[PDB]
Amino acid sequence: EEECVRLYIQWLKDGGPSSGRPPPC
Repeated sequence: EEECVRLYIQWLKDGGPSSGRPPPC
């Protein structure tokens, strides 16, 4: 589907910046 964005959005699904996690890309 979405290269890197997939891992990104994987991070977005965790809450994005709200997760506290640092975005994959």
